[PDB]
Amino acid sequence: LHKEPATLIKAIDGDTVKLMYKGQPMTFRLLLVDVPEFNEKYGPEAAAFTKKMVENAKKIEVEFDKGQRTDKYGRGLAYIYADGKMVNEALVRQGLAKVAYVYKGNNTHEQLLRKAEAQAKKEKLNIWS
Ligand SMILES: Cc1cn([C@H]2C[C@H](OP(=O)(O)O)[C@@H](COP(=O)(O)O)O2)c(=O)[nH]c1=O
Ligand SMILES: [Ca+2]
Repeated sequence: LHKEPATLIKAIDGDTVKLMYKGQPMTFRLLLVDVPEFNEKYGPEAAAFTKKMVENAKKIEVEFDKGQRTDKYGRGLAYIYADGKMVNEALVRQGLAKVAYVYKGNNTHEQLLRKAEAQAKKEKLNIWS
């Protein structure tokens, strides 16, 4: 896998962000995760977490997997990195997301996230509380 540059356009919610990629605007959906809806418990906090992570970053990178790069809604599907830290993984580690939507061909970082989820659960963090 390889990291490509992008710049924040706008935070959206816990697992979507508007990014400029190769000069075009696009909504990215975070691979391998599911966060509560804004109206559901921990939904606001998930959004606030992702927002801070991406807004504070000096450098946002996008990392496509080996399979589908766009979903049925036209959203990009990627691992997003904020100053070299993976947002997908961070949310899961904080118990602000669950591992989810694991499809074959787009699951390189599955075991990594599951490990983070194992440790979030062990600590009864956020959704595991
Ligand atoms: C994460 C992810 C979601 N999706 C689709 C599945 C869901 O379809 P349905 O809307 O038909 O349920 C939807 C969930 O996204 P949200 O969790 O952002 O709503 O996004 C993909 O197709 N690929 C993926 O890698
Ligand atoms: Ca969601």
